[PDB]
Amino acid sequence: MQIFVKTLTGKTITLEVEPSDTIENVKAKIQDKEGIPPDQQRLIFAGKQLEDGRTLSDYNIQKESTLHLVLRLRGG
Amino acid sequence: MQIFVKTLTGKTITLEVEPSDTIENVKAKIQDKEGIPPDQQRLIFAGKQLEDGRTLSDYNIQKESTLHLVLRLRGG
Repeated sequence: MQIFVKTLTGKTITLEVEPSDTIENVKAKIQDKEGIPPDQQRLIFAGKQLEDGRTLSDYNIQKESTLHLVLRLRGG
Repeated sequence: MQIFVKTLTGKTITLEVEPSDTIENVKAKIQDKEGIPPDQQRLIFAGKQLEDGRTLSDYNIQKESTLHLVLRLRGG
């Protein structure tokens, strides 16, 4: 299925995912598509910071849901 | 698995480790990779000075955890 990911510049990308994808899977797909290291990605859905071991379905992410991607440097 | 090690200059390295590695193993790997004598290394995780005979798992060090490396000369 397709989901959308929205950045702070307004840009929106489409990703191919399954409900069983974990957040780490999604970050890996953003790496593949956009070249962003997973450690520089912060994903948000429904006002929650998304955790690497939980699935899209755990957060109620569905076909055509929109996540937010914020880039950060590693805190250290 | 991979862990990160952060220095006081801000530099971060990646190391290949196992949960069963001891701290002495980790210092040996920093020697191999970066040429720092073990006696010049101080490792910190979770606000604890790490001791050469304990394992990564003993300190709750996990995949993608970040340790801190401080260089010191030998006290004597």
